[PDB]
Amino acid sequence: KIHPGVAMTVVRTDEILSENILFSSRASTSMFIGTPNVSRREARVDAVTF
Amino acid sequence: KIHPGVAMTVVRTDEILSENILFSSRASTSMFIGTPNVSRREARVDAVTF
Repeated sequence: KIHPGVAMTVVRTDEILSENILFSSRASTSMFIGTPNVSRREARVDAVTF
Repeated sequence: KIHPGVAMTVVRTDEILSENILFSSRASTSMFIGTPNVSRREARVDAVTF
């Protein structure tokens, strides 16, 4: 327990799982939502996948 | 052509084409015929394989 001639300043990161709050004012963005396309992918005899 | 100390027991399995007869009484198995369905498998540029 002899103190050396230097001084150490120990640095560490700390990962913290926080819980944010999101505000967004009335009519902030504007969405142009279109009618979706449907495409029959799996032409199976057991079950069809659209 | 002098006998060794042992003998042998030669085992062959011999196949036979046999014409069979199958009896099966009426209402043996009940069936459910599903409707047949088509689907393309190998859609080659030369010829589509259904």
